[PDB]
Amino acid sequence: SRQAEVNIGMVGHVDHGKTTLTKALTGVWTDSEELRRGITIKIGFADAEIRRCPNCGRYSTSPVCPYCGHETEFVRRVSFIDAPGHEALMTTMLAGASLMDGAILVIAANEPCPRPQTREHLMALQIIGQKNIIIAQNKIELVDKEKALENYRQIKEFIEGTVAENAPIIPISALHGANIDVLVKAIEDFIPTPKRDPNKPPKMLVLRSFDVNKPGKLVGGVLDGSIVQGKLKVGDEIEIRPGVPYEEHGRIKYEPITTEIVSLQAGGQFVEEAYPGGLVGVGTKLDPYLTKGDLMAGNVVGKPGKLPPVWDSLRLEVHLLERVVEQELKVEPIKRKEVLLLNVGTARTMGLVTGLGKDEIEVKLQIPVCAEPGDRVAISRQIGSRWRLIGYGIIKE
Ligand SMILES: Nc1nc2c(ncn2[C@@H]2O[C@H](COP(=O)(O)OP(=O)(O)NP(=O)(O)O)[C@@H](O)[C@H]2O)c(=O)[nH]1
Ligand SMILES: [Mg+2]
Ligand SMILES: [Zn+2]
Repeated sequence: SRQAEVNIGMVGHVDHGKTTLTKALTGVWTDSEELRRGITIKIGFADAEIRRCPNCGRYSTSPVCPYCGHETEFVRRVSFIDAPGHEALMTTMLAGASLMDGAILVIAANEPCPRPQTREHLMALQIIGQKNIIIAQNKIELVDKEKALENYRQIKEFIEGTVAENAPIIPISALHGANIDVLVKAIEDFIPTPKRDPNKPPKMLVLRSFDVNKPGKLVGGVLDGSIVQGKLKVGDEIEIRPGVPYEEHGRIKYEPITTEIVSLQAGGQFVEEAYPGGLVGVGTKLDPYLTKGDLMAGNVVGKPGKLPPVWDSLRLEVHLLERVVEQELKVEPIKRKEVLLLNVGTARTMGLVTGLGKDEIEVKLQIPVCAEPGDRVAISRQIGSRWRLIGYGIIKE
């Protein structure tokens, strides 16, 4: 029960310090681990153990207090989430809000607030309703007291009326590890572990799938992912949707598959039960041939008879983005016949617009997806030679 309890998204404009701050909190100064990153949504996890020193009472993420040297006491393990680049981060938030429990918005003190990407990240948090926010006013050592206060006022102006209006603004130097203890304390006070109902039907979004048996006992396929509801236990019988692809009359169909959990890895150790928070590795009895090479990435795991429906096509209530991040801002209306890229949970599929409606579109999916009515779907359009997020859609019945 010491695995990560909450996922904290790291957001903020490019180079404002997200990665440096993550490293300051996790204690990583070497190293790669990029091999476990998602491939649909490029999400990565970095765990840290929050501890409190009995002597000076200050918080840190190390077994030994950085301030007095005394041994600290375990408080809680958390996981910090990231994605490579602005677009990947925006897509992650819009498609996988269920994967975040809070966020640290990193704002550089030596640049006017808010920068373009800073505005869009807050916009995404606003859209998904994520209010457990902490603001890290980074690179504070690079500015004088006057400019630091001015930057502070700009941040206050910026967050007023938003989901971050009640967020603490913590001046720090992620690079030099200055005032980090105050930030760690803020994580405890502003991003508390939610009161989750461990008895709701389990649901895990698969991020990756492998065959962990050496090149060449032969162990079953492994599924790595995020539990977003309920819990998983060794011995549990589980169903995976959409499932295994097969051909019928020259077309591709998917068959949900059932298996059993043999092992569970979470927080760097094998456990008998896993929960929301951090990455969870699920050992199954599945033939490794079915999980090898991420064949099940994007699938959903649950208990038999308690999984969301599978869709071959989606009816979406569409909400186009009011973006500010090279011209090409004005988002052109979605047209019938257009092929868009959709991200829902950890699933990714191209979609053909087959019909238009009032603030709604009908899309035929290249690959079926497992999702619930009401779930949010990130919508991207290929502009030139790359995919750009243009909005999001809500699955309708
Ligand atoms: N002087 C100073 N430089 C800092 C501080 N924090 C980060 N930097 C520097 O700012 C640069 C970018 O930091 P980085 O953590 O990579 O930023 P990021 O937000 O993760 N970048 P990206 O959005 O591209 O992933 C690096 O050169 C880093 O060392 C700080 O407190 N002081
Ligand atoms: Mg970074
Ligand atoms: Zn101490």
